[PDB]
Amino acid sequence: DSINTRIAEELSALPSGRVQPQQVAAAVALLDEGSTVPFIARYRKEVTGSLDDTQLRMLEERLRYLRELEERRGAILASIEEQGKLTPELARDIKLADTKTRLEDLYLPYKQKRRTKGQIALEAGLGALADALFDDPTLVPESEAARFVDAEKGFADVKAVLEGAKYILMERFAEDATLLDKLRVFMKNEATLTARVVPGKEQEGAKFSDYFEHDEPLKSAPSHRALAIFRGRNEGVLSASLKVGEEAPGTLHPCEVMIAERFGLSNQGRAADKWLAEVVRWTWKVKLYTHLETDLFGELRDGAEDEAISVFARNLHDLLLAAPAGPRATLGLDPGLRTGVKVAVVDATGKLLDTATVYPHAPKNQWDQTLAVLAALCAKHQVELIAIGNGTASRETDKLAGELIKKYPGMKLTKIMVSEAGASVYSASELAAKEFPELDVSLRGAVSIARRLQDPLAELVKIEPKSIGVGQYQHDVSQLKLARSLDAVVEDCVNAVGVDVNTASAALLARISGLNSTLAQNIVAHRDANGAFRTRDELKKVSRLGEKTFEQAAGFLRVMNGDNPLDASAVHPETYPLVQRIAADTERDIRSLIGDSAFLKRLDPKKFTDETFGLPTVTDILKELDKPGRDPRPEFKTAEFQEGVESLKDLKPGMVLEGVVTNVTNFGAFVDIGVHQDGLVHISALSEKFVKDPYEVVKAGDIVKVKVMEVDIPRNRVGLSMRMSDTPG
Repeated sequence: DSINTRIAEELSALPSGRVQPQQVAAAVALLDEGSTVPFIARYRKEVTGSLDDTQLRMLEERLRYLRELEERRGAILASIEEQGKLTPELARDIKLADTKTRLEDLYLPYKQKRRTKGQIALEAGLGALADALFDDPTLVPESEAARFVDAEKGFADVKAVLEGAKYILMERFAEDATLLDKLRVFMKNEATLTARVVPGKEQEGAKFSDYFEHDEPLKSAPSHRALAIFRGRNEGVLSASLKVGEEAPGTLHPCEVMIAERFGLSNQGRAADKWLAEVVRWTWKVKLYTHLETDLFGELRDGAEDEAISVFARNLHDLLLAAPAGPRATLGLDPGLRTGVKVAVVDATGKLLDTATVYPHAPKNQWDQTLAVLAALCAKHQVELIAIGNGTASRETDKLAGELIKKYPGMKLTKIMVSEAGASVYSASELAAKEFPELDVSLRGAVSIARRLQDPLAELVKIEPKSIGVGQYQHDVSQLKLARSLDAVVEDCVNAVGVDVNTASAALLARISGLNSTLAQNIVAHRDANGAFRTRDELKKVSRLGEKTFEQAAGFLRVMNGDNPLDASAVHPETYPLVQRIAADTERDIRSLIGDSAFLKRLDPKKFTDETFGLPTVTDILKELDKPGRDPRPEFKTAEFQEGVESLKDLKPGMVLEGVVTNVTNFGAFVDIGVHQDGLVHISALSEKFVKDPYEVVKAGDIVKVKVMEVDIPRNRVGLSMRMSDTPG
């Protein structure tokens, strides 16, 4: 209610644009109402106002976090009330608490506390001294302390009394909300991070030679550097700490001042003044400091991880939508050395046909023999492709894969490279072990290396997302965080490609919106029992399949040579009628379908608007019959396809070929694609991060990957970009 608000401003910080609290209201109303993100970003944009996935996904997360913040907010309210202290003012502070940190600060005085020496001092009645001195600095400490001495209570000497009464104040000051908020905000805009080496561990972990010594402004630190430092620190090598100016010999700490002001404690020269100054210092050096550090470090870590996990998100996303090369015969080669390189021949349907393990490289060295064995296998099964893992020793295996294809030209093979990401975790998996109880673990990996070349999406959904190692220190990162995120991309990708309920493995189905590890297997059940589905309509006869479920997955499932032709289109059964009430301009002939710009073109919206659908519900419909169930994935190109591009005519908006920069100007950079015409590349779309001047980034002679953004055959021009983000649209 005020949650839509906090979410609005978060969403409004993304390239997307500005989001209205009202939009988020609707979207949240849909979620709690059991809908799935992919569903809303697709069949409800109206009820939201064209909010996209990237937006919804973040809303979904901030949504979850804030609600936790609310649940915990109540437990506090309950707790403090039950104690007899829920003041109206405190109550108001609690409501307004923005973060979970301010929320926990406010609870401090009331949180269940251990037997701190301050409580002992209290019970010994040293609470009066604590207030007398603090309340009136002209009193004389040591003198007034004499009055509270008591050997039996744990305060035998005057010096004890004073020390005890010190912790009473230390504890009060170190739990003040307003203060903790001030010192924190200060320590984060002024303090500077510092890293050091432990006397001894110097040689031991020289891995952090770039941080064994370092000092930089905390307010702005890079994810990597930050993660590195904690990495070494946690590893037991480095020592981190924050600092503000220099603590010298003997100067007033900036924060020790704020602490005093907060309680109007000035040091004129009164009796208590010196003693009160002592308790202010101890409050900072014994309490407040380690607290702030912990709060702050854990904030930086929490931030560094976000980033890293954001990069991992992109990496996986790109891999999942790699171009599917199959259905052809493939020979997966998971490179290896000492343990040989595994071999696995799959068929044009995914069916494993043969396996083998050869030792061509070191230590053994059976290069020629290996070549003989592969040849035999490539012929025996009319192999067409050769997927090669990008892991260890792939360098020489690609050299070996070469010797091969150029010794049996009659075979017409083509070698390709693929990520081994997950190959292992998968091999050790139970799903894999259930399909190939016979194959050894090392060989189950090569089956994946092969099946993915054919279709990356299908094969990758069979691995625990968070395990498809795409990033570097991906393991070092928070797993729940990383998990719930990588799961997000996967869900986003498969629903963005559709699924043929008639051949999809139970794994792929579980990732369709509105489906679980259950209804999945269940779909297979029918398929296995009743043959084949002819229309989404028949998905209703599935065992547990329900109305909310159907409505939620029907749009992403897809019957191919079904009866209702509109079941191969992203078109939800929800609009079947809206599509039929197009009897007007009765092109019902095979349905206007695939009727391209031929009539179908535009056909001015406003066509249909009953109270429910009406626009980006229908003017996406029009973009569908035009080319039903189109594959958002890139068309497949070989490894040397470019060698086939010579003219300006051999290009279509989309390609990502390699080029060389021949000129760098202050308004972009001209590139040669080997088409006898240079391509301009605007400074803007030259990179992903903003560019001050082309001269710093790219330079003549440089080689780079670019995406042909537009082709004008008449003018003989070429539009290009060094960023794969934007599209030639």
